Amino acid sequence: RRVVAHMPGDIIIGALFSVHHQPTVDKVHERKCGAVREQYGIQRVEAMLHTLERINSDPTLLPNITLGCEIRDSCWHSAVALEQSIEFIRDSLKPIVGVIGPGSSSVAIQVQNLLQLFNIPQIAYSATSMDLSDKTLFKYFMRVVPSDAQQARAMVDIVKRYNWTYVSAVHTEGNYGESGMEAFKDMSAKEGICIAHSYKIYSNAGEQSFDKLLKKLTSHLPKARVVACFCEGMTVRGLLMAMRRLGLAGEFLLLGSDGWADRYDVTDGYQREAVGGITIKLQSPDVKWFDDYYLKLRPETNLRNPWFQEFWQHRFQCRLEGFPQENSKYNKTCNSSLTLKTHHVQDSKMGFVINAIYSMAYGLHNMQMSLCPGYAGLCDAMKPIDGRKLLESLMKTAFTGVSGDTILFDENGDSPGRYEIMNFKEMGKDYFDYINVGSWDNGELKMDDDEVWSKKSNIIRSVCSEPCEKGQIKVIRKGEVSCCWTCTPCKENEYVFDEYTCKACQLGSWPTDDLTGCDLIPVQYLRWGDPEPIAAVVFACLGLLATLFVTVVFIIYRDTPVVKSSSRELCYIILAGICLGYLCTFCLIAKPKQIYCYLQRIGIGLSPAMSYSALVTKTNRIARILAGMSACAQLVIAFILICIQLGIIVALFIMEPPDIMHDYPSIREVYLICNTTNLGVVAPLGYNGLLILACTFYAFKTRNVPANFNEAKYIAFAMYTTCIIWLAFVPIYFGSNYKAITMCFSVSLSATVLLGCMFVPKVYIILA
Amino acid sequence: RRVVAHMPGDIIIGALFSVHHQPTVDKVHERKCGAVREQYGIQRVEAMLHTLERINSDPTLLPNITLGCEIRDSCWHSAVALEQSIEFIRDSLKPIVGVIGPGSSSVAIQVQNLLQLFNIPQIAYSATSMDLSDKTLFKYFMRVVPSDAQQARAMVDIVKRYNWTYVSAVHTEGNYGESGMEAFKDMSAKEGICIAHSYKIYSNAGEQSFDKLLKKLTSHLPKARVVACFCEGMTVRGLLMAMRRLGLAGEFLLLGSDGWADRYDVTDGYQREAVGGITIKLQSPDVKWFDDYYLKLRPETNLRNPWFQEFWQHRFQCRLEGFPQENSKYNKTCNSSLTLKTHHVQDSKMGFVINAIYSMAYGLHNMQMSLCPGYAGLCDAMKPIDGRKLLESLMKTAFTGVSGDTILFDENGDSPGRYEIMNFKEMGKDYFDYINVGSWDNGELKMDDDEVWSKKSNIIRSVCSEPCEKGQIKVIRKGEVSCCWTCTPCKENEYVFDEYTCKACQLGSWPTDDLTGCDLIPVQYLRWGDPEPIAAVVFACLGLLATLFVTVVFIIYRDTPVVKSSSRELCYIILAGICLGYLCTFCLIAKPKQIYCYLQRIGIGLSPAMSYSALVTKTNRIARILAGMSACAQLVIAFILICIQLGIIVALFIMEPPDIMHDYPSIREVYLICNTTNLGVVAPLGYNGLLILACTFYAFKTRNVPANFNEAKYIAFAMYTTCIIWLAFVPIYFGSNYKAITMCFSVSLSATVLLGCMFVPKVYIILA
Ligand SMILES: C[C@@H](NC(=O)c1ccc(C#Cc2cccc(F)c2)cn1)C(C)(C)O
Ligand SMILES: C[C@@H](NC(=O)c1ccc(C#Cc2cccc(F)c2)cn1)C(C)(C)O
Ligand SMILES: *[C@@H]1O[C@H](CO)[C@@H](O)[C@H](O)[C@H]1NC(C)=O
Ligand SMILES: *[C@@H]1O[C@H](CO)[C@@H](O)[C@H](O)[C@H]1NC(C)=O
Ligand SMILES: N[C@@H](Cn1oc(=O)[nH]c1=O)C(=O)O
Ligand SMILES: N[C@@H](Cn1oc(=O)[nH]c1=O)C(=O)O
Repeated sequence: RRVVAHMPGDIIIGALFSVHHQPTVDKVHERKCGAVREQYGIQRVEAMLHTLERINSDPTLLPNITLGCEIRDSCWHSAVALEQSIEFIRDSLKPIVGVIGPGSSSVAIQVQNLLQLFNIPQIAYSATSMDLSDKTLFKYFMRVVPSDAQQARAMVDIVKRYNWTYVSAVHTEGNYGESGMEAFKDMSAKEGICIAHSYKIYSNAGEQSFDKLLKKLTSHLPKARVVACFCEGMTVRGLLMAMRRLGLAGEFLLLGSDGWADRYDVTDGYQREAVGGITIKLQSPDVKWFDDYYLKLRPETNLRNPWFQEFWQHRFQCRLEGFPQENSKYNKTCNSSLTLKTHHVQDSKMGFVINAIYSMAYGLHNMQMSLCPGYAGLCDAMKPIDGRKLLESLMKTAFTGVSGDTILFDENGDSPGRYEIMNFKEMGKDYFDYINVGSWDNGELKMDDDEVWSKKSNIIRSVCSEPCEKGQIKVIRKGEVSCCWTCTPCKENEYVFDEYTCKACQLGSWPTDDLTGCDLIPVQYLRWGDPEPIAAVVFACLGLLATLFVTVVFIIYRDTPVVKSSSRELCYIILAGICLGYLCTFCLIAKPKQIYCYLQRIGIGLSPAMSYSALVTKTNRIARILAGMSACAQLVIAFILICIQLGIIVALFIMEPPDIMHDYPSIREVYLICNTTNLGVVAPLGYNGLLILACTFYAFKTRNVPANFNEAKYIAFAMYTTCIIWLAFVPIYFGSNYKAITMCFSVSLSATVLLGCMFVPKVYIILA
Repeated sequence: RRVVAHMPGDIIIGALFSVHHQPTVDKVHERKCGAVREQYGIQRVEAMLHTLERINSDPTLLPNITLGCEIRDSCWHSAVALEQSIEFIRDSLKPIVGVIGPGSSSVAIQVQNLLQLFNIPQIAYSATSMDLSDKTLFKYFMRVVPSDAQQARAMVDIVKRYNWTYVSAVHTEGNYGESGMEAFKDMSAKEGICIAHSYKIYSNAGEQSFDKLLKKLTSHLPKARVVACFCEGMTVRGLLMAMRRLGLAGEFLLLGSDGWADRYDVTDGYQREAVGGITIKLQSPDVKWFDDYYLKLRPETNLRNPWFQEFWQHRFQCRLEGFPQENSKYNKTCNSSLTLKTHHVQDSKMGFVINAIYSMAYGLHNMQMSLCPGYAGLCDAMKPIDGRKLLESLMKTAFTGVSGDTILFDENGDSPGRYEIMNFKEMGKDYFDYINVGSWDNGELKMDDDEVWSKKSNIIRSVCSEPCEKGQIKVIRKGEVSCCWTCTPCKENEYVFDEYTCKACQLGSWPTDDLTGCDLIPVQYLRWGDPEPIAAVVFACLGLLATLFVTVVFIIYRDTPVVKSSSRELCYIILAGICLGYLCTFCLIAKPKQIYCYLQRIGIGLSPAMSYSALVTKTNRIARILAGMSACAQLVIAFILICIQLGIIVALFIMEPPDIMHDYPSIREVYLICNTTNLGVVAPLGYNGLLILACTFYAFKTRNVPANFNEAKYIAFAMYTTCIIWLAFVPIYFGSNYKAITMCFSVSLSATVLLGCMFVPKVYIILA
C-alpha cells in the first residue's frame, strides 16, 4: 500500500498532492508513479503540515480544537487519485470532513464524482477547467482560483494585440486542455483569429508521439509561427525535447498557459528552445514564512513527512546511510553541509494552497460560530460534522489570505483572480529567466512591448496571407479558411466597394484613383480649340469672305450684259444658300445647345436645298431654250421645291425632338451630341441626293452649249466634283462619331465649289 | 436504501440496468430516480434472471457450480451508478467477479474507472462511444456491440447518398453524443457534408431549454431541413415535445442514431412530429424464449424481482391491494385478467444483453477448464477468482450467440456488428410504425428508396446553395461555411478554370461551347469570294485586256509619225506601269504570305512612279517646245526618277520588312494583314503625291497646245481626274481601315484614268 502523512487532531482534513510524477505510458496499469516532485510535491506537503500548525497555534481561528490532516499522493493520475479517495471515504463505509483538491482538473473531476456521494467538500488550488464550475454536476467543489475562461480570454487578447491571425493550437489531452482550447477556439474564431490545426497529445506520450506532433506543427511552419499551447508543463517539455531532437530550436513561438507559467522544471536543460515563449501565470506573491520554515528542514529532524528522505536523495544526488531508505542507486554520500537554500525556487501556486487550507479552516470556524456559539470547542451538535452545512459555510466564507487581499467564493464556487503575462528571455550568456511583461485583470490586458522584442523586428506575424488590399487586387477566399486567401486583380471598368467583391460601374462613370467608388468621367465635345476645328473655321471664314465679295460684285454690276439672262432672283437664292451653308459650319463646331442643335439641323437641311433648287431651274431654263411659263413661274417652281423640302424637315423635326444626348461609344470616353436618328439625318440627305441627281441629269443634257462665256461646262464640272465630295465622306461618317467636324468640312467644300466653279469666272470678266 | 435483486450462487455476477428513469434536474442532488422503465428496465432484469437460470440448468456450460447475480439500478445516472458500483466493490474492501455494464457510455466510463481498480471485468451491451475503445484507459471493459465510429460512418453515408449537404447537428450532452458528433463532424467535413450549427443539450433539460434549441434549429430552417441527431431517446423525445408546443408537423427530418432506433417510447403520443425520421438500429433478432418466459409472468408468482410490482402498477394503471406495495395513488384496482401480451414490444437490445451474460459465463467456463482441468467445479486455485485471468479469457473467448452468429472480441474488446436503417412512416389512419428501409455492414450501405419517399417528391435536399452549374455562372464564398455560395456570371473574355475562378485567355482567344476552355479565334482573311474582291478582280482583268490590246495596236503602227509624237520608249514605260499596276491587285487581294506581302509593296509603290515619271517627262518635253536637249536624255531623267523611287522604297523595305502580322481591332474578331507601317505607306504615297502635283503644275501650262491630235488637252483631263481620285479615297483609307481593298480599287482606276484619256486618243486615230 502507498504511504501517507499523518497529523493528529479533533477534525481531520484530507489532501491530495502529486508527490510523484505521472505513471509512465507502459506502467499505467500497474499504477506505480515515477520520480518525486519538489515544487508540486514536498513543498505543498510541508506547506500544509506547517499551515495546520500555524492554525493550531493561532487562538483567533478555530479556538480550543486541533486540526489534523491526512495527505495522500495522487501521482497526478486519475486512477491513483481515485484509489486514494476510496481510502479517504473508507471510514464512512475518524471521518475526513474535507479534501484539498488535486492539482489536475480531470483528476479533480474523478475525485469529486466519488466525494460528492459522501458530502465531502473539496477545495482545489489549481483545478481551472470551466467544467468544474457547473454546480449541478459538481456541488461539493470550490476553488481559490478563477476558471480557465479568463485564461482563454487572456490568450486571445495577447494573440489579437500582435495581430496574430494564423496560429496553430496544441492542447493536452484531458479536461484542462480540452475545455481551455474549446474556449480559445470559440473566442478566437469569433474575433478573427484562425487556427491552422488543433492538435492534442497526452502528457505521458512517448518520444515518437511528440516527434510526430512537431512534424505536423512544422507542416505549416513558414506561415503559422505561433503555437497557442493550452498544455500542461509536461506537454510543453515534451514539445521542447522534440524540438531538441529534430533541430527546431527557435522558429516557433510557444504561447503557453498556467501549465507552463513560471516553471523552471519545464525549461531546464532546454532553455535555448523556449526563448521568446509567452506564458500566463496566476498572480500569487511568495509566502515568506513558508520559505523561512522550509529552508531550515533537515532529513534527520523531519520524520512526519514520509517522502522527505526520498526527496533529499533525489534533489542532492546522494545516499543517507543512517536511514532505512538508503537508496544505494546514487554513487556519492551527502555530507551534513548541504541545504535547501542552494538553487531554491518556491512553486508559483503555493499561496493558493495555503489559501485553500485556510478556506477550509475559516469555514469550520464559521460553522463553529453559527451552530453552537456558546461553547469554545467541539459541541455536541458538531460531533457528526455535516458535510452539507460545511459546504454552505464554505460557500459564504470570506477572509484575508496570506497574500493580503480578501478572497471569497462566487455562486459557482470560483474565486476572483488576475493573471501575470511572462516572457522567457535570455539575459546574460548562458542565463535564461522568466520576465514579467504584463498583467490581465477583468478584461484589461496591460503589456509592455519593450522588454519583449526589443526591436521592430518581432516574431514573424502568424498571418496566412499578406494584406492584399493594395489597389485593384481583390481578396478571394479559397475555402481553406477565412484567413488564407489568394489575390485576383480587378479590372479598370470595376471598383472595389466591399472586400471579396468588386463590381462594374454603369456606363458613364470611372473609378477614383483610390479605386473605391466611381465618379463622373468628364465629357468631351467639339472643342473650339484643337487643330481640326480651327482649320475648319479658317476655311469657313475664307468662304464667307469670298461669298460677300461675290455678292458685292453682283450687286454693283447689275445691268451689265454679263448678268442678263441669268435670273437675278435665282442668283440671289444661290448666294443666300452659300452664305447659310458657310454659317452652319460655325453653327456646328460649338458647345452643343438646343438653340444650336435645332438651327444646325435646319441649316444643313436647307442650304443645299436653297442653292440647288434654284440651280436646277436655271439649268432647266437654259436646257429648254436649247431644246427649242417661266420667269415668275420659274421662281414658283423653285419655291415649291424648297417648300416641300422645308415641310419634310419640319415634319422630321416634330417626329424626333431635338435634345442634348450623352452618347457613350466606349466604356471610357463620353461625348455629348444632339439626338439625330439615322432617319433624321438620311432624309434631308436623301432628298438633296435626288435633287443633285436631277441636276446632273439636266447639266449633262446641256453639257457644253455656248452661253455667256459657256457657264454650263463649269457648272457640270462643279456638279461632278460636288457629287464626288458628297460620296467621299460616307464611310467616315456613317460608322464613326466625328459627326460635326466632317459635316463642317463637307459643307465648306460643297459651297466653295459652287462659289468657285461659278461666279469666279464671272468675277474675272467683271475685272477685265 | 435502494433495493437490489438477488440470486444465490457460487460465483456472483453483477449487473447495472436502468430500471428507473433519470433523476429530474431539480432532484439530481437527492439522487432519487423517477418512473420505472419496461424495455430498458424490467425486461433486461428478467432477461438476466432467466438467462442465469437457463445457464444453471444447462450442464454443458459451467458444470457443477451455480451462477448467482446481484442486479442494481443505475437510474441512467452516473452518480447512482457510481454508488451502486461502490456497493458492488464494498465486499472486496462473496466477491462480484464481473458486471454487465450499464447502458449509457458516460455511466459506463464512471463505473469502469471505479471497477478497473479492483480488477472486475465489465461487459457492456449498449455502450457505443469510441472513448471506451481505448484499452490504456479502460482495460477491464468489453462490449458485444461495435463502436460509434461505424455508426457515424453510417450516418455520413446516409446523408451523402441523398446529397444532404447543409444539415444541422444536435447531440446529447455526455460522451455518447459528444464522441459520436465529433466523429460525424470530422468525417462529414472531410467528405463534403456541411454542418449549419452543432447544438448540445442535456437529456433531462427543462421544456424551456428544448424550446430554445428548437428555435435555434428553425433559425436555419429553409436551407437546413435535415437535423443529424446523435442523441438519446429522451433528447429526441424532448425535441418532439418542443415541435408539438410551437407547431411543427413535418417540417424537419430527424436523422437519429442508436438512441432513437426503433423505440416506441420516444415517439408514443407524438407520432405526428417524428414522421419521416430516419434512424439507425443495431441489428439483433428477437429472442423468442425470452418472450415465452416473460409473457407468463404474474405479480403474485414473481417475488425475486423487487421492481416487478411497481412495474405492474405503472404499466396497467391500477393498485394491488393484496401486496405491501399498494401504491394507493392509482384509482382503480387490477382484475386477474391483465396480461403482458397486450401491447408487448421486446427491447431492441435484448440479444446483446443475453450475449453479454453468455460472454461472462463462457469466460468463467474457459478459465475453469484452463486452471482446473481435472476438477469439475471451483478448484482451490479458483476460489479467489483473479480478475486478470478472467479478463484475459474473456478477451480470447468466442462462442455462438442467441441470434446464431458467432461472438468474438477484438484487441480493443469490441465486437463485430451491422446496422439496420429504419424509417418512421404512417401506414393507416392514426397508425405509425418503424419500417426497415436498409442496412449497413462494413462500409456497404444497402438501402431501398421505394419504401421511403414512395414518390418523386422526397424531402427538400438540405442544401444552402442552389446548384448553379449552368455554364457561365461561377461560385463565390463570403466568410461563412464554404458551402453556401452566391453565383456570379463571368464575362465573355474569360473561361472557368476552376469552379471558384474564371480567367481571361490570350488576346487572340475565345472560350469554347459550355465554357470548357479557350481556343484560338478563327482568322477572317480577305477571301477571294464575296462581291467586293470579285468586282476588284473583274476590274483588274478588264484592265489587263485593255493593256494588251493597246500594246498590240501600238506596235501595229510603231514608227509612223502619227504615233511618233515623242520618244516611243516612254509610251512603253507607261504601258508597263499600267500593266504592273493592275498586276499588284492580285498580289494585294490574295492570302497574305511573305512572298505576296513582298510583291504588293513593290507593285503599289512602283507602278505610279514609272507611269507618272514618264508622264512628267512628256510634259517637260511639251513645255520645252512651248518655251521655244530633248532627244534621248528624257529616258535617263525618267530612269533617275525611278531610281530615287526604288531607293526610297527599298530603304523603307529594309527599315521595316513585311511579315505575317495579326491585327487585333477588338477582342472578338481577328484578321491577318501585312505589317506595312503607316510610314511605309505614306512615304511612297508622299513621293507620288509630289510627282503628281508637279505633273499638274506642268499640265496647268499645257492647257492650250495645238499639237498632234491635241494630246495635251486629253492628258490634262487625265491628270485632273487622277488628282481628284487620289483625293477621294483619303477619308475611306485613313479612317475605316480596309487598306488592301481600297488600294486595289485606287490603283485599278487611276490607270484607266490615264489609259482612258491618254493613249486611246491615238488608238482612236488608228481606228479612224
Ligand atoms: C459628310 C456628308 N455630307 C453632307 O451631309 C453634306 C450636306 C450638305 C452639304 C452642302 C452644301 C451646300 C453647298 C453649296 C451651297 C449650299 F447652299 C449648300 C454638303 N455635305 C456625306 C453625305 C457623308 O458626304
Ligand atoms: C488610297 C490612297 N491611294 C494610294 O495610295 C494610291 C497608290 C497608288 C496609286 C496608283 C496608280 C497607278 C495609276 C496608273 C498607272 C499605274 F502604273 C499606277 C493610286 N493610289 C489615297 C492616296 C488615300 O487615295
Ligand atoms: C498590430 O496592430 C496594427 C495592425 O495593422 C499595427 O498598427 C500594429 O503596429 C501591430 N502591432 C502591434 C504591436 O500593435
Ligand atoms: C443526388 O441524389 C439523386 C438520388 O437521390 C441522384 O441523382 C444522385 O445520387 C445525386 N446527384 C448528384 C448530382 O450528386
Ligand atoms: N489548471 C491546471 C493546473 N496545472 O496543470 C499543470 O500541468 N500544472 C498546473 O498548475 C490543470 O487543471 O491541470
Ligand atoms: N447507444 C447509447 C445507449 N443508449 O442511449 C439511448 O438513448 N438508448 C440506448 O440504448 C450509448 O452508447 O450510450
